[PDB]
Amino acid sequence: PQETLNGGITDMLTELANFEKNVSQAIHKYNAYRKAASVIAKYPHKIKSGAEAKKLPGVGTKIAEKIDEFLATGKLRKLEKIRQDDTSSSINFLTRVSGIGPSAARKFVDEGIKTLEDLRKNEDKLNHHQRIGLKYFGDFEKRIPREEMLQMQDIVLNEVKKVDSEYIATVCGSFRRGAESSGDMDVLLTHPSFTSESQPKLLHQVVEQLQKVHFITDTLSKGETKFMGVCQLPSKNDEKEYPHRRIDIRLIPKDQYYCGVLYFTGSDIFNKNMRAHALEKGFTINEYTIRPLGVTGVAGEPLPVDSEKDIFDYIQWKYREPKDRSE
DNA sequence: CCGACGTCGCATTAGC
DNA sequence: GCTGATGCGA
DNA sequence: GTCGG
Ligand code: NA
Ligand code: NA
Repeated sequence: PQETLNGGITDMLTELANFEKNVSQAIHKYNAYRKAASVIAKYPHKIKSGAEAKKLPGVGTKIAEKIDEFLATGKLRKLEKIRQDDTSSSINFLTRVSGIGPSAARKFVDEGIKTLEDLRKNEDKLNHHQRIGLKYFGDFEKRIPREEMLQMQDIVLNEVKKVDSEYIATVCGSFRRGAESSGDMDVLLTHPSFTSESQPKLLHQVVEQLQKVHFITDTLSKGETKFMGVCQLPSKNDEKEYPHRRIDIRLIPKDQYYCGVLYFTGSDIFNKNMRAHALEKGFTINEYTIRPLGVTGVAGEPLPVDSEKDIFDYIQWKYREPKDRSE
């Protein structure tokens, strides 16, 4: 299934989704439109009617209506109107700044702050996160080619090992699945000395090292288990600079690591099926552990996990490579 | 018909 | 000050 | 907004 097949419908729903999240502050309506957008995006025929589309899981009466209006007129009256609305369109746009959500965007627009120019005119009213989001607004919306991800991984793995050779790091996300580009870099970190029953600087030391070699350029948030920040590859001599990229690093206990690696490798749809599989085998998987039920439904103790495949073994499924984890 | 819809670490601010 | 709720991103 | 108990 291609773009031109139902792109006008999926773009319509995605737009509606964004206005729900950012303007109406209705997070569940936001997800509902997206779920409709997703299932339609995968549908292998040019939709002829709203009724045809309503058969799909996630498409109800209201979206079937909108599809019927779109097909007949090439537009949606409500979407046209809200696009044209200065207040709403500005609130929606401002949320594209990292750190500016629906609430902060509303306040800015309430007091006349509506554009990037206005934001740059009013730094004093931005928190640390939002200034960074403003500074790298364009960079953060770019894709990351796999070649650059590999170069970034080279640096991360190298420096992590230099701090302590007993560290274990894994770049997860769609990168580990072999996607040809990424939205960011998600790093999962662990150490033999850090377990569930179980220093307060295991993560700090790694962040500090990546900063010393000037890979990590900025910090959005930093605690004892989770770092969120900005990084950049070294300029390849006299050539143009690389865009700044978003990078997350999390420290996970050794006994929860591969459950963490499994979850943050994805995809969402794969994860959902593997948690459905799964319960029907009498197990419950979260991002941290896998646990047995339990005849009356009571969750028992977390089972020991020493690899990804270990989780598969518990639930009667053969191990599937991240390359094959789209669903 | 009416509640669920993912969950949580971190930054920031509320109320006291 | 401290205790907790909220916003945000993922 | 959609699903389902
Ligand atoms: Na449906
Ligand atoms: Na934002």
